Amino acid sequence: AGAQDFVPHTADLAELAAAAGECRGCGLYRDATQAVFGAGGRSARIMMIGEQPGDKEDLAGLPFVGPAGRLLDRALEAADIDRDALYVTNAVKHFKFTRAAGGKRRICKTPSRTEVVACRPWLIAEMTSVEPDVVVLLGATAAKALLGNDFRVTQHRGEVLHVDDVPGDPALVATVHPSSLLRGPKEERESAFAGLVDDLRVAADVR
Ligand code: SF4
Repeated sequence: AGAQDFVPHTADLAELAAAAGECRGCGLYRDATQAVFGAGGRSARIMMIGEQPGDKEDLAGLPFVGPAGRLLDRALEAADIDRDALYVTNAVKHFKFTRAAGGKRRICKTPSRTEVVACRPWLIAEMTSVEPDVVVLLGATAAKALLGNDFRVTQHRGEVLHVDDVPGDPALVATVHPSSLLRGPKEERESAFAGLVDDLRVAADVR
């Protein structure tokens, strides 16, 4: 059942994170430095979920510490959301990567659907533990983990969604991943930043 047996029977986030350090639910634990669990407390009303820890996250032991995390910090501030009141995590908790000759960083490789399904028990334990009012899904992998493998982030922008098989029926808001707004023509990046702010504001408004 993937990571299921590695998940202990607790809602204590420090205990879950320690256990995630021992997970072998898929092959990704082998080459990753460490498991990167979510950060934040169980009082959090807003949960945010990216794809996976990237290069910086793999070594920091924390989510959203890179350029993508800093852009998200700028978006959250513009949306009047405090990052300390958020629970932030990723669909899979081990960095999947390769290197290219001459590169300046390790390159993220897309988790397969199998890896996403294997690791989802941790996501479920996190949601059980935090009981968020709203889940922001940042990018396609995270959105598909909860909304199904055919889901298209691009076709449901700014929509409050609810699926039946999700812990605590929280509202779900699927949006672009902060990494997508780092490059491109200035006017498209600025339009996209506004869209992300809008989606974050939709999520924060959820009753
Ligand atoms: S990615 Fe998830 S399921 Fe795979 S080894 Fe890491 S914690 Fe376990």
